[PDB]
Amino acid sequence: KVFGRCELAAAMKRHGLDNYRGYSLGNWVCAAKFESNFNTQATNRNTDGSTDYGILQINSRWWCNDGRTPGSRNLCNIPCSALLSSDITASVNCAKKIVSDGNGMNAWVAWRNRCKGTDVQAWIRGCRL
Ligand SMILES: OC[C@H]1O[C@@](CO)(O[C@H]2O[C@H](CO)[C@@H](O)[C@H](O)[C@H]2O)[C@@H](O)[C@@H]1O
Ligand SMILES: [Cl-]
Ligand SMILES: [Cl-]
Ligand SMILES: [Cl-]
Repeated sequence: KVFGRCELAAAMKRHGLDNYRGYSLGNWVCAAKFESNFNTQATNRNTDGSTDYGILQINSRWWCNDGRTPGSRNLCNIPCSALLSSDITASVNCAKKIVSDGNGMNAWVAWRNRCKGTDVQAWIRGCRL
């Protein structure tokens, strides 16, 4: 599915992402916008043979297992196919591990380049929450 901006903000808040490990809700909504354009089925292949899956473009070399990526670590212990669900539970649970294991939200290239440093509060402005 394709989430609306405030629709995804509400769902991400219900799943505990607001201020998680120091990142306000707008960071996560902005991340999803530029990672997947709010599409839960987005997938993209990378130069290292890995693939990014889903609303938060979770990677098959480190985080989820897609059975075709050498050196797979599967640190989220989840098949990548589960991350293409319209329900964001598995993606959020894995994202909490990613942002806890390394350098914050910098793992997400699109967030790093196109969200970090801007006023991310604008991404939840006007939403019901
Ligand atoms: O995720 C660990 C590590 O991998 C890098 C390498 O570019 O990012 C990959 O994983 C991200 C999270 O799933 C993806 O969003 C990204 O597209 C993918 O390249 C590093 O940024 C990150 O620290
Ligand atoms: Cl915010
Ligand atoms: Cl854009
Ligand atoms: Cl603005």
